[PDB]
Amino acid sequence: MEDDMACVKDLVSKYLADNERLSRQKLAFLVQTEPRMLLMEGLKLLSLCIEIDSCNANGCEHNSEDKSVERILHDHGILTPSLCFVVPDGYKLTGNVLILLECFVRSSPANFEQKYIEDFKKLEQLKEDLKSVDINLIPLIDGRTSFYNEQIPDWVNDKLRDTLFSLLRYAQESNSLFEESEYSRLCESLSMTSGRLSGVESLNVLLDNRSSHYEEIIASCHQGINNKLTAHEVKLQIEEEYQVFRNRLRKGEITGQFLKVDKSRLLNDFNNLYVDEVTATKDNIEHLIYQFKRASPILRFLYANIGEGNGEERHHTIKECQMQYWRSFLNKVKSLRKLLLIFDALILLASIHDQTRHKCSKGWLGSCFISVNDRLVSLESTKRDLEKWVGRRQQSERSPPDKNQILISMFQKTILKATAALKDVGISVEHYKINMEVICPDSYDLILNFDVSGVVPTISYQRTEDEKFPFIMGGVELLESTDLERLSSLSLALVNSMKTSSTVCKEAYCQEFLLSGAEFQLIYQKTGECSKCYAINDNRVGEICSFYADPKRYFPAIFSAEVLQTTVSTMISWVKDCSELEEQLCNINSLTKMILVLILAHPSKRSQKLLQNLRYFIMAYVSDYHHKDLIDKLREELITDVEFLLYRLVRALVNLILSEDVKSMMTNRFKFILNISYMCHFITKETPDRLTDQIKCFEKFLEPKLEFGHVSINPADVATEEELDDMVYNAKKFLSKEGCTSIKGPDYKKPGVSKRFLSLLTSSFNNGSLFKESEVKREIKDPLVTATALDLASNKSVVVNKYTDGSRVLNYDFNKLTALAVSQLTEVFSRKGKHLLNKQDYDYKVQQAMSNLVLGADLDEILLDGGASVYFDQLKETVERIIDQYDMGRLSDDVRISERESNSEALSKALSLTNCTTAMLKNLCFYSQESPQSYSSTGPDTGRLKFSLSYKEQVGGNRELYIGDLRTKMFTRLIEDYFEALSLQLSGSCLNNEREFENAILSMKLNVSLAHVSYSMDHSKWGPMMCPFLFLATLQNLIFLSKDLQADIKGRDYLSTLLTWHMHKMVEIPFNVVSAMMKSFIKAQLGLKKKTTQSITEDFFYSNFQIGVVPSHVSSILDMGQGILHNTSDFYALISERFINYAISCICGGTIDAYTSSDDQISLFDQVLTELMQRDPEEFKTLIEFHYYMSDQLNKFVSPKSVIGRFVAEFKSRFYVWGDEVPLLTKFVAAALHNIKCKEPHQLAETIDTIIDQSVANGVPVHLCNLIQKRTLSLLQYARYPIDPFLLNCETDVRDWVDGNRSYRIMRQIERLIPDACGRIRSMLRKLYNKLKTGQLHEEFTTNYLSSEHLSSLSNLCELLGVEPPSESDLEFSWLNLAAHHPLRMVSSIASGFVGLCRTLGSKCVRGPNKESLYIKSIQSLISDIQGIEPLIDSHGVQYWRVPLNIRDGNEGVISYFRPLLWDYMCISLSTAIELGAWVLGEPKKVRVLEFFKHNPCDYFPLKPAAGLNHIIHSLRRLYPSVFEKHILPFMSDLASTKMKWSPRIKFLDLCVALDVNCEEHYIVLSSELRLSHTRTHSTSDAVDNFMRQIYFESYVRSFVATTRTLGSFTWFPHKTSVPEGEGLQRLGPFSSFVEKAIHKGIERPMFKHDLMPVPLVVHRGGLWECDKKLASFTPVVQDQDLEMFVKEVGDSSLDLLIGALSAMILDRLKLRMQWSEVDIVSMLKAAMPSNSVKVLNAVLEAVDDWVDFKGYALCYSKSRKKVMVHSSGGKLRLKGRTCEELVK
Ligand SMILES: [Mg+2]
Ligand SMILES: [Zn+2]
Repeated sequence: MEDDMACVKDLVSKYLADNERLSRQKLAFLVQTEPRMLLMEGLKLLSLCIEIDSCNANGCEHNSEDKSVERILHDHGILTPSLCFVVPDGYKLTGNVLILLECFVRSSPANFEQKYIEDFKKLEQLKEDLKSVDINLIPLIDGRTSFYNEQIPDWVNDKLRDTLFSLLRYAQESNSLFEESEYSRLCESLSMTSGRLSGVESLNVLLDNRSSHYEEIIASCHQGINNKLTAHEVKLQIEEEYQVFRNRLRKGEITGQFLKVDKSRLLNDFNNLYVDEVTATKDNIEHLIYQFKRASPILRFLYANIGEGNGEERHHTIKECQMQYWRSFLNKVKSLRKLLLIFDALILLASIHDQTRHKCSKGWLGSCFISVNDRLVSLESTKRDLEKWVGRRQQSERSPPDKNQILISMFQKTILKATAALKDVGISVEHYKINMEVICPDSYDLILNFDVSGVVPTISYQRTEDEKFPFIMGGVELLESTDLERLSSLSLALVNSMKTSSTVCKEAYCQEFLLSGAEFQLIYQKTGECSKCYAINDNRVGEICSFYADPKRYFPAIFSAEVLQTTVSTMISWVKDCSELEEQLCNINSLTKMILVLILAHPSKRSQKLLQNLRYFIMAYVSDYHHKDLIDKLREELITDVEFLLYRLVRALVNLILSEDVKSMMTNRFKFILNISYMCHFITKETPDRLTDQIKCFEKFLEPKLEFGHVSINPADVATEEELDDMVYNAKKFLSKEGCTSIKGPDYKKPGVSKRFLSLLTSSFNNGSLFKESEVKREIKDPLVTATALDLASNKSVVVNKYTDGSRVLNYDFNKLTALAVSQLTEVFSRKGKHLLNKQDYDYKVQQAMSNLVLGADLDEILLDGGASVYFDQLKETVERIIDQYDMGRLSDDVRISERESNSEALSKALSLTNCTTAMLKNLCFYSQESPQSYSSTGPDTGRLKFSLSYKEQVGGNRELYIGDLRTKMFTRLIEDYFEALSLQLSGSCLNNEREFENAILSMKLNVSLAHVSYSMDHSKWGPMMCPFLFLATLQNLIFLSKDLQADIKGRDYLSTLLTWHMHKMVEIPFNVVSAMMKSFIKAQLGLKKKTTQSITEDFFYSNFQIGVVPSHVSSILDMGQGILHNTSDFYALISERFINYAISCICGGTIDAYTSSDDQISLFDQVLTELMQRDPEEFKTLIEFHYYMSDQLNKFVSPKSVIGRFVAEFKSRFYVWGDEVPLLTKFVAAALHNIKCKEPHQLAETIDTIIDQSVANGVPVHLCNLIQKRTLSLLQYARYPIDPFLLNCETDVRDWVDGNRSYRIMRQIERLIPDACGRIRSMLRKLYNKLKTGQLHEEFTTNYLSSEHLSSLSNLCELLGVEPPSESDLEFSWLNLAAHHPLRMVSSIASGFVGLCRTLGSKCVRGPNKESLYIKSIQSLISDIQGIEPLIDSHGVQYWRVPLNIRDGNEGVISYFRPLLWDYMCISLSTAIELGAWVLGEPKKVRVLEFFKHNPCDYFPLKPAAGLNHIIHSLRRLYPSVFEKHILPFMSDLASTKMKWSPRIKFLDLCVALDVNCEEHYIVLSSELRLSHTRTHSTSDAVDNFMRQIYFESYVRSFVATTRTLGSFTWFPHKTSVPEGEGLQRLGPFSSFVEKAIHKGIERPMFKHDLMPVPLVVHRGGLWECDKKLASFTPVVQDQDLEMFVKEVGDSSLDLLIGALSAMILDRLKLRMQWSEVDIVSMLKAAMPSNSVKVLNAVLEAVDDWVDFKGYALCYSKSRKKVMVHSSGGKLRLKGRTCEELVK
């Protein structure tokens, strides 16, 4: 701690600015040693700096020696009788008036105002005495809320504050020094405020251990460049480069790289794309449909001819047998945690009785049957075990009873046990209709006397059995919609197959499903979720099919039978008017369907990619130029005998639509093919297998970092010599690319940058030649001036390091790993390896030997003969010497070198070791116990920056993911925020800003409308080809602030340090990758497997495996964070593209505009270039080529999927054409299908609502939306959850979505249920709203009827408004609301989520009155047993109940849930009418007068919907202080030292807030549906005048000085917000120039007389005054309500204040001849002062002495009579030449 005071003494000696006024306290503090002394002196020093700065900023000389105002005046030459001793903190005199001052710091509005009021009273209590010497006092007060002074660099400031706070925390000293009050005040005084800066400057509190390495790096990145060229040499450089490039290209020495599109050649190249196994050139539709319906066993089963033998049994599905009830009962009671045989015999005899009564053949499959737990039960072993068990039972009895009696007696015990066990909570027994006659007299014999017959089915995993199909091949037709529901039922069976638990021939499982009267059984043999074999069976044939599907990946087909049909129908409807296409429409109507079914039968990644890659082809077919390497990118791979059929289908369809016979409609065909391409979303975005996916990522990551040749395996925490050597070497190499003036010429697709072009770019930026005029008038401010960390809490994972000693581990223990690998492989082998030609053929011997080795003589030679001799010996040695140390439990995690943790856990752990218990950034990485002290050029002292690898799913390919630890994320946030703030300055980016994207859309539309050229660009390998070194090398040569060179130099060093920190990172290799590589090495060492590939990433591992060390971490120079350094990369891209456009415009005579986000980009050409395209094609082509080459020279490549055209534009997947519009009808549907989760069923609803709302606004017709909502409701019903009207509304129209919101739709549904009751309610609500908008009652219902029992609220409201209340046969309606007292208890993939939801909503999940646990069935029973309540079900399924109010009481148990419907309807309707407009409360007028017409399906029509914060904040701080201070001040505010005591109020808004605490840029619709809908019948000037009236009102209560701190301290003020140059400058009178010249520049000084066209100004009542003279004035207009608020707030306690103020206002507004006729007085006084207006009336009217006009009268004062006289024609009394009468007699 001594070091603390030492270093802070050094700081305060050094960085304190020279001023003899600080010398005294400087010394007095720089000498003490006792802590308390240091605390006192230091705090006094800080307060001294504060008061000095304040007195400077106000203009009052500093009272230094702490004189007394008595002395201050008497040594100034005046007489003072006697005063109370006061000490001022500054003062000034001006003639006969005086100015004092006092300042302090408080950081809490509660403990703020106290000092304020205390000081004000301390000053007035002296003014009262001063008044008798003819001297005016003006009590100024100032209230700064932060110790951030001005004579001190702020980082020194907090470095002092925190060390003081720490030293002060001596427990014994703190206790035996003071009490808790001042202790608590001080600790919250050193609060570690976020300050006014970034937080990177704090780097100056560490040791700068930079060395020659950093010097070398900087000098190298700064050597050959020249960032000084004038604006005249750049053009010369460019023109010479262009000349050389053009000339050297014409001779055919550089490659073309761009073709011109010829449609026939494109179609040819697409046709024979796979021409090595698709041996054909043109296929026929008939053979296609032929072999389609027979390809795969699933497809074969779908279309076959089943269900023809259907007689009465097709109708015998409802006449249920007792076996069903008994099985359901057994399954329900089983969950209530030998007996299996009891269940078998029970169900068996139940089926026996059912067969003797009606011969129902159900639940029987050949010679087996399903008993309880989805298990298929055989026959013979059941009877065998039952006989042996009854024999053992009777034997143990005899060691007379016959087995029959034993069996008939062993039922009742368990039956009663079950009937009692279920009766723990709720459900009765009388609902499960189970006839007790099951126990027949001759039970045991009749069970022993029952055999059956049939066929025994069995799964087939061998082939040659799936070629003799029982039924006929093709029976169904495509036009119908029959196959879809077959698919639905089959998929439902598959998903349900995941339900079975472990449950622990021999074993099997079965799941039945019905199909058009028939019944089938899907059987399998292993639980859990993983690919396996299934088999379909029936009780008439056997093994219809067998296949190898996967449980999940089959969700999107459930219950979606009509959705897909309507999809295909409305898709075909697009192209049906092309005459040339008519005679083949039927053909099309087939193909589409087929494709869809295929993509839903077998989902697979390869089909997804194949379908996706078609969008680029169709985009190219319409363009003008394209990249020559395009086609080769669309030829990835294909494997099985299904995808080829898909390729042929899509080829036929493409040739059919795009054939060279058509001219009619290109737009519709474009839209059709594009929507076909977007069908890829229907499949899944998950992964087939995880491990084999976790290797392709590593391959992606490692390969480009070997061709460059820079890899450093296993770096250490302290950098050695060789690493730094090669680092500088590679940094030197990177900057040595060349081209176009050389021998070998340019080489494309190689990472690096050329010095010439880099110097050109930097020098071009440093001339202002890249700035638009609107950007050059606004000088670039330094980004250091502006930080919650909760943003970092976004659920992401965080790595946690691992320590063994004072050091941390960064290596995989080699010897420990091979033991784990060998144990794992013997584990996987010993349970499977005995299933081949065993007994020493070639390989069983070796695995058996080395497996017996680990589990606790010829074979030796037979193994070691092949040279695998010494390796085996050393392996045995190491494994036997490592196993002694211990298991599979210890080494399982020791070899692991890291582990993961959630995001909030680590944040809490870190917060527990600091002083500020909040979330600040600069506080968390710089001042804490675990914070570094010194830093080199390779990171801080605690080690270098570390990341870890993972992958991320996506549609199409996959993305990489780097995960760091806490410190790395901290240090990264700073760079990110710096570059983001810097990039906001310039125009063109679209990554974060919105309005830029809007402008991009507008420009795209405008460009397309005129057939101008457009260029759609996407860059390839944006991640692994950038590097932090490039951003560093381009930063050192940049100069933002050209005026001053003193801080930019200071700022850039920090960022150089941080980028250099990033440059030396360390990326960890995952675990499974290492383990798999080790296994493969061990296997291939002896010779066991294929040994064919040996790819580039295996020898890398092997060359280190066979020499000991294992690769653990990898460092290099050639990779930025893939998804880390976004903002900086975006900045670089923006600069680069602007420069390239500048160059191109310099060469030719055109002009280009650009828009970019991070790597996607769109470029719009101009008139001259479009014209040139048609004159000289060669010139245009060579311009494009030059653009390619130039862009390559700056490390920015171009992907072969970029296009140039005149027909279509594209940017961020938002296409555009001329006239028409392009909806992505398939993407949104596929999104909405599989988008359910496991939450409260009242949240899935709102999620689906948001999705459908977003989809309607793009072109999907509402019919599909209704169908989708109905599908979701059916999905809910399948889980047996009662539907209430507050879930969804499957009846919407277009005006419901365009105008209304969720509440409106629900209100509309309720209206639809029960009309003729809502009528009177709307009628009452009309008048209620009309009376509330003027504030008539405004108090009662919000406190009683919105609070008390709403049993008679409506009655009171209707009688209060005088309208007939609702009739009695209305208040019976209700709706069963579960979760009435507490919410429901609910504590990876999509299917698992659905299954979990189903299982959750089947157990105890409702909270009782206080605390219980009940089912849902039990509540059904309870509500059903009462015989007076009648439910009501709608056509869609919505339930609602009717309960009579006579029985509303007496039975308060079950009735505790039901709620009355009309009450909720009224509440919702009122709240909505508040939120939306008032037009809602009209009546629903529907239109139906229309004649049918030809509705062109491609005809759209845009639409826009029909839509003061200061007042909200005012009301919050005025009404709810506790909630306000903790939720608005820390969020974004500092307004503790701000006044608001004169501001208008609103009653409507007030009661709205009281209730609330009590209780979409366009639309694109079809005009075919804007015709069929419903209808419903029927600031800034404010802010400026608010400020003006605030000032005017305060001017009369007292006197206050006019300065930059007095005015800005108020609340109504335009504090440099979004305000133009002249907005309210007319409404400022004598105050216009000051705000601009002083406040709106950042200048803190008082206002002088030279500020109206050396004494400061004084604001008096209305007019401005100097020392005893008035210069000017100002007076806005007043209202009745404003005067009411005035006399409210001023006339509360005192009276003479109100009298004087009113008299003065009347006087000074009369002598200007202003008019008072706009308002009243007497009624105003009464309405304002409801009890004492008379005496104040007399007082004011006696003060004045004249006449005053008002709202329809005029009064005056009399003196002969001491009363007031009204001017009136009926009076007689004389008063100032006017007739008058009295007021009140
Ligand atoms: Mg793009
Ligand atoms: Zn039956």
